[PDB]
Amino acid sequence: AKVLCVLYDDPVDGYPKTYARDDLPKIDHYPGGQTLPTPKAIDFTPGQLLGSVSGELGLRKYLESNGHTLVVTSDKDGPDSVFERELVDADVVISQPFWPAYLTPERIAKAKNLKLALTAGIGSDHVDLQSAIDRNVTVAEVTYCNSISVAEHVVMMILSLVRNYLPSHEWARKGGWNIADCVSHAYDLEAMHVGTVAAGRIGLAVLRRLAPFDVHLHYTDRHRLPESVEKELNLTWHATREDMYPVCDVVTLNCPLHPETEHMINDETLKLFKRGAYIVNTARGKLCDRDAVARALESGRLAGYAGDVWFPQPAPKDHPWRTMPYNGMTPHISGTTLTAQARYAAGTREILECFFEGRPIRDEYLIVQ
Amino acid sequence: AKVLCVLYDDPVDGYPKTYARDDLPKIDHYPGGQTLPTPKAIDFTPGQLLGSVSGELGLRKYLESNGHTLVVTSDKDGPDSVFERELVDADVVISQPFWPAYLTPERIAKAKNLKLALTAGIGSDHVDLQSAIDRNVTVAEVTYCNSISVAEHVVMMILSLVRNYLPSHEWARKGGWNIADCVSHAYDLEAMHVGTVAAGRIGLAVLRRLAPFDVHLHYTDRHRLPESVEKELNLTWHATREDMYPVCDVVTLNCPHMINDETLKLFKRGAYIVNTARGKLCDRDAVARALESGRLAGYAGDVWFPQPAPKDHPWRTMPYNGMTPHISGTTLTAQARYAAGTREILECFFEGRPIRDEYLIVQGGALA
Repeated sequence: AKVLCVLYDDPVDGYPKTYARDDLPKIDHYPGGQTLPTPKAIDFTPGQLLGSVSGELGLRKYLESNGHTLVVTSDKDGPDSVFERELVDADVVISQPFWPAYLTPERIAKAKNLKLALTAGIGSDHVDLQSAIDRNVTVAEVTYCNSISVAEHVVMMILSLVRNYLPSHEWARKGGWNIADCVSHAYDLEAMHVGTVAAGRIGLAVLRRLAPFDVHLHYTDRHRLPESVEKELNLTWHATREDMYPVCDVVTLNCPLHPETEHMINDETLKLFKRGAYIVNTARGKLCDRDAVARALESGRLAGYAGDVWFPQPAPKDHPWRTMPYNGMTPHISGTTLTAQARYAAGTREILECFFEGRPIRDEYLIVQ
Repeated sequence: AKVLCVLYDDPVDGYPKTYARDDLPKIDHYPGGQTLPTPKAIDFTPGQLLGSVSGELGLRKYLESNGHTLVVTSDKDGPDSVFERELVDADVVISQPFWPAYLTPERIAKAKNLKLALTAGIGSDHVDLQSAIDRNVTVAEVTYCNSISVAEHVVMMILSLVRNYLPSHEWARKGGWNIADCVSHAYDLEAMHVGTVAAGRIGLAVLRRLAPFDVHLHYTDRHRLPESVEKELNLTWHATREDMYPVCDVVTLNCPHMINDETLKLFKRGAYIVNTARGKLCDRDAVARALESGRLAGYAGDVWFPQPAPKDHPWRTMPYNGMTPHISGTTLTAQARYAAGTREILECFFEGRPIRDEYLIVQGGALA
């Protein structure tokens, strides 16, 4: 078969010859018992750059030795791209949410031989599921491969906002000292009120990491956690988002993007937030009105905003969240640490091993079958 | 009395008109039950900038309404400084480790009225204890005031270093995207081995904050933590440092040459070090080497040598550093507490009533 695999670009300086460390830490399962990927074998060293065009998810040797073809490109946008030209006869498509090859209806019409749409990572937002269903296209993901990655990045961003880390580090890096400058916007996190919207994999991992900071933990979700978890972490349940926000020193978001949660943080709803509240969002850019948030950081309504999701994405060069005051932004990278890649590359081979073997794909991996 | 209070400069845009937030969280006690400072009153609103010259630790009205004089200065280096010149007849000296007024033996000997040498913050690193003992000067610190602050700053640094946050952020700020240039040096913290050298107020606060990141926690110290603590945090004790460094992905140094080219040989290839303890603790050039060569994957801290660090201090710009100026213990939050404890010690001292034992370093003519 033909496998089309859309990956992001290599580093500008070129593809890493060497890495910072020899291996990654061994992990057996994810919180909640789901074991890590279990491919029969892997042809990479964990810790290699696997999600860029030259890392190829460690897939080529295994694909080819077994008589399949692998075409790897980063050129995925619109009608004339390599992605689009190669799709028409592709049996498998693989891409990452960090560089998504969209499987629009129009595109799935054309993928005459498409059998598998694989997310190397989590979700299927780039894939029209109903179209996949009508064409008998199996849609899979590497469930949980990066939920912990994203919660670490969230807690890191909360701390960094609270303690005014990024400007503080600019002062060192630029030759200054300027203690009062570093700290006239700097607080401890301790005993702050932190709320989370949704406590799925990500949210729950975030509250768990927050707990020993002796913050006061709040949350809201479609459905509540087992009361025993609520007890072991001292959660305050809030029935609505808009009930939670007023009492939170820090709000972290884990919503999916739907017309309802689109621009749900705006100049209006921002009146619900405590003055000098911090927001962290690694869910979806659009959950927060772009210009409203910059506004808010300009007038002191919010004291910091951070996240790695943006609208549009890739974010334009002049995107105002890049340079707004008191921001701790990163490009959309949090679930593509080299650690997460190693997991999702193994997951990707694992799905492919099963798929190619007429063996059934893990239930947790399937989105559509 | 004359009280001589040395403090850091105001921000370059001036003393703040308004602040980010309207108040600070309530904290009940410190880990282990030590209470928060207990002055009769404060004259500041917690959250104000107190540790710069215009903040005056919020001590003016109080000192002066009691018939005392308060001289507040940032000028503390040399004999022609406002500090040394006002020192000769000061009854009380206050400074912060963030802008410390050294009480060297020659200074203490010139300090003819010196009764109380007060740290607004922790320790007495800048005070010659022998001379204070010989000269019957009491030395007090506001114990615990910023241990939690430093701990946060540590775990913040550890995450940032491990996840390559700072450069990733520099890419966003600068109009870039460059996913692979962000993550080609980024990892998750989860399941790495993290070691702390010493598990006192900071070390243990750190360990507790790392626990739910599912790291493997190591520590060494003069003594073991209680077994109940070791067990709740699945700590692995190490009897020597030498024994702990080899197994650790991240080493955080928390004190209560000697990390050099030789001792770095014990560190795992790609280890991270975070040092909020003392500048000189990690050899400037060993560290810079180790990062240039990749023997270490990161270094961060808030303490430097020399300190203040000279504009060209290589730790500022070396690869994979996550440095800040010396600030971890002087968040607005930490300041409220130590201004408070500074006032408390003062009230007690002035009325001839005894200072908390826990605040005391030197009293009478001995270590207390």
